[PDB]
Amino acid sequence: RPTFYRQELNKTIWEVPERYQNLSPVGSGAYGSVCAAFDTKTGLRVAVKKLSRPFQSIIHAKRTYRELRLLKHMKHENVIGLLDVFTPARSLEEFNDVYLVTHLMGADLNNIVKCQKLTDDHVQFLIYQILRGLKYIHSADIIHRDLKPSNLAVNEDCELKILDFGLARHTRWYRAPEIMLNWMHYNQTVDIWSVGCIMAELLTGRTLFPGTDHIDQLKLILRLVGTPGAELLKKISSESARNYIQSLTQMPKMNFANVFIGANPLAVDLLEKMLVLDSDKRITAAQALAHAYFAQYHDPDDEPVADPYDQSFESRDLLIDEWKSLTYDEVISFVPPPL
Ligand SMILES: CCNC(=O)NCc1ccccc1-c1cc(-c2cnc(NC(C)C)s2)nc(NCCN(C)C)n1
Repeated sequence: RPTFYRQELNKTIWEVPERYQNLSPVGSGAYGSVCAAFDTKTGLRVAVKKLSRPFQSIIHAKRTYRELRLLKHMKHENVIGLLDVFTPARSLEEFNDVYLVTHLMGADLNNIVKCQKLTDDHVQFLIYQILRGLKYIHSADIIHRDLKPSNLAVNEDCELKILDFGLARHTRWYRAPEIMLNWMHYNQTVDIWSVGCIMAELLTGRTLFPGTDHIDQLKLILRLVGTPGAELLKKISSESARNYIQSLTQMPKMNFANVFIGANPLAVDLLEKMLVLDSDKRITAAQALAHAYFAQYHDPDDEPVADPYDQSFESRDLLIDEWKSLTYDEVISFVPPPL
């Protein structure tokens, strides 16, 4: 059991083991606040997230469990993974705080694309790594659902990691038309739509579909990709969605070469494959990695899949204390990475 030191950072109290030195606020995280810290044990610069009211309700307790399970499962270079997880609590009875530890990253893609237009080689490498990371996440039957520039973290040497995958349930600019409108069934390719939007923005320096509401968002989308075809209309079970689509002004699919003028034709070809309205026709992460645009990076022997992931808990209806105890077992059973 380590020695814990107490401090206050922006009205919140942090009780962390002594190895975590020079805690400095970095901003808001998914369901809590994040601090940059120096880990004396590894010499790594780390990001520490203290979850906010982790067991206040069934909803909080289940998502705390969900995030910890996800983080403990992910072991890939382009996917955020767990370096450590701790609680100052000595017993389950006392258990009320969860601190999660991962690598501290240099910047987010949101702040990089404002400093400013990336070269085609830089786009190739960053998009490659997103798709490599999504290939792995998707292989464990996990979907991001809210992939966007603010959850893509990158270092000075251009190494990228995906954060906040598997947490979103139920940013609009990067959202697939089907997951926003609940038309079609939807699959893991909802993240590929997001990749397309991010890639377009990295290449042009401009948001591809900067909508104001769900209706304006669809309008902007259909202006590029065209109104749904007869083959796609056949696949819509929602009578509301169908009536609406058929009511809208018919729009043809624009030629992406005439939109993304100046861009590498291989980037334009990939975008055409990622920005397909029909979720069944959209390119997958594994297929996109073999696209000629990634010729200098693609390595089919270094594009791993994940071990299977047990998501059965998602279907369970348990009490706060049950979710809390399950989280406590996951905290105690944690094994840090090897050297
Ligand atoms: C399972 C998915 N969970 C997950 O990825 N958790 C992330 C996570 C897990 C355990 C410990 C820390 C984090 C965690 C780490 C970090 C950062 C690491 N390096 C950063 N550098 C700055 C300069 C860009 S931010 N940011 C966020 N939230 C950044 C803002 N988001 C988009 C709200 N959460």
